Amino acid sequence: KQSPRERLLEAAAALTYRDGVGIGVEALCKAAGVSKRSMYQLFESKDELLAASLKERSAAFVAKALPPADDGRSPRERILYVFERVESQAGAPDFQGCRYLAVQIELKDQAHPASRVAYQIKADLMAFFRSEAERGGASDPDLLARQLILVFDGASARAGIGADNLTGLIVPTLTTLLDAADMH
Amino acid sequence: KQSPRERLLEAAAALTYRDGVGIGVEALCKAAGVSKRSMYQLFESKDELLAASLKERSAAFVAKALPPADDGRSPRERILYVFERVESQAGAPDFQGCRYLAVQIELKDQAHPASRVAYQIKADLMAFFRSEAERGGASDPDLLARQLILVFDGASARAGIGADNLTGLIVPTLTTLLDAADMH
Repeated sequence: KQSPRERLLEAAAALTYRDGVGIGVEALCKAAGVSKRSMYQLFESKDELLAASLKERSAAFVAKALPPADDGRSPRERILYVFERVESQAGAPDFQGCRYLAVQIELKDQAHPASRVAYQIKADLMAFFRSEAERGGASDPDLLARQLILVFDGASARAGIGADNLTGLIVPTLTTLLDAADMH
Repeated sequence: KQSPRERLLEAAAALTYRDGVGIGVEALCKAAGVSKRSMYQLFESKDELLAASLKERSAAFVAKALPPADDGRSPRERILYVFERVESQAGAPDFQGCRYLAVQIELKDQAHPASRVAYQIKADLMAFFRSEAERGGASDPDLLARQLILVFDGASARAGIGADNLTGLIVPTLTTLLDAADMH
């Protein structure tokens, strides 16, 4: 009870993240249990399949990466929540970094449709940091937002490649940046 | 004048950085002007070729990315130097991020010989920060080193994919981390 279209979207999301964006049409179709013809009937190309898979699964990612809207948390607490999640995921054996940052680095083409979806998803994360920074009174909300997303990408990248498990690193870094921004 | 082996190393460095680690043997050999036979007489595999290109070219990268031996600069100044270089390259048209981080993210295999070489190169950069942190009287040099390399990676990755040009972002971020470490 899962459509060919959903099977393709799931395999694209799973395999590109675990094995890289370069996985081929044959492997993708074999994983999904559909023919090449069926893939082309549903999508313009593998590039668009990947773009759709990132786009149509991002709402559920966002709902888990960010604290809920009605949570009673202060701006600082909400920002920390986001980072606590990264640090928790850094402990998972199958963690290979930020899905979105990885796609953009691997494709090396800002005009690629999947790269554009990934770029937008990550711009929205930055907008979240910007909104919390302003709500918490940061002296320069734009600067703090750029810092937070830089640390998010740095932390995700390094944990994803096994360079740093982030233990004892995230909280002190965020505290330092938040305090420096005069965050209530 | 350039030997087939050196032509291969050069093609590997240029093509993988611009087009991704997935570029094929044919493309590599065409760019190097060498035959497949020559490539395989010289290297066991394209994986080993890439590891060799990264390793043998690193000393020249290091000579440029780091301040020189006896420059009379303070610890803080030497750390700022490293990040000034990244901000400058962030403005360069062909800039695609940190070569070493990219390899590791793209391969999704920490045991891959090129990933291992890239990891070591980046551990050496972290050792540089660690040494300057300690020489600068940092409260916790390990912590600061992990922080600096995290920011290096975040800054390089975001600049590399065109998400942030780093203008007005690096100096204040560094200043904040270095002040927080009690760097004299």
